[PDB]
Amino acid sequence: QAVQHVVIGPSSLIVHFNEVIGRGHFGCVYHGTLLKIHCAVKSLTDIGEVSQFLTEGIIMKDFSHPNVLSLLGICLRSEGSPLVVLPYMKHGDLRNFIRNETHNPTVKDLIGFGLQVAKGMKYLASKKFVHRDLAARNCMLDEKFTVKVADFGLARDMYDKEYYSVHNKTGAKLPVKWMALESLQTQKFTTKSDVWSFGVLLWELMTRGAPPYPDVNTFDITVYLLQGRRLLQPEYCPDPLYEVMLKCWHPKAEMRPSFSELVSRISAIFSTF
Ligand SMILES: C[C@@H](Oc1c(N)ncc2c(-c3cnn(C4CCNCC4)c3)coc12)c1c(Cl)ccc(F)c1Cl
Repeated sequence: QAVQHVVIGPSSLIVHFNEVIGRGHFGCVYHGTLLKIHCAVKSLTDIGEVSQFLTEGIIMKDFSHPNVLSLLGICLRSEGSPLVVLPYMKHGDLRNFIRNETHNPTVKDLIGFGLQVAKGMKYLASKKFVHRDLAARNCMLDEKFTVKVADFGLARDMYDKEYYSVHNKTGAKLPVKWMALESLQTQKFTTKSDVWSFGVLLWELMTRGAPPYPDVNTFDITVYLLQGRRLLQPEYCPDPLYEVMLKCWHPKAEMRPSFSELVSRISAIFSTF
């Protein structure tokens, strides 16, 4: 009854299953058109699982912000598996874009990307939402180069499966090199642990998509961080911005900035650059 505003109609969605764009563990992503909106469509067994899927769809549908990727709707089909419909992001993920050599953002542009992610995250935080996997690969770019925080809720997956590693006991693939210390220990995530991930994302931006800790093995990162060791300041990263990243990696989660504070500080840095 209350899901009607989330559910997409009978002949209102056209999906192109021949042309694929994404490969998540929980499903593949295709091109689509929604009546005219260009979409990305992810295809995802029983009534209890469907109902859960609907319920969280209603919850996620009311997340609205220019720096957060929106859910356009859902299209459950009696014959097939449910389809999650999202707006098509012309310039793909933020990591591949800043690695794409045919493009050439400035340092200023790269700082403006980080400012936008902080705004998107500032919004998510205010709704008590914890992302759990904030990273350049999960932030998308539209035709205007507006950055949209993404890969949370219904379309939550691991698409680039290279940067996810299994903790043996729990049996869950985690992005350890984007994870706060206390999250590696306790396996528990908070908005303050998103702030950690945001510091890493900034490092990604300033290095133009370089992988974090290439010389530290996935099973050594906890010890590495325990020892006080942190990512180096990138060559073209301004000092005040490195000071910001270091505050994000504070051993105590309590002492890390908020996303509100970060929007304020990066916007100051952006304005003087
Ligand atoms: C679920 C899926 O959503 C997408 C959304 N919402 N928008 C665009 C894409 C593309 C994609 C794949 N290629 N391109 C462009 C990149 C620039 N050259 C033309 C093609 C875009 C792949 O996936 C897209 C996705 C994927 Cl696969 C990975 C990370 C994400 F955050 C999201 Cl949100």
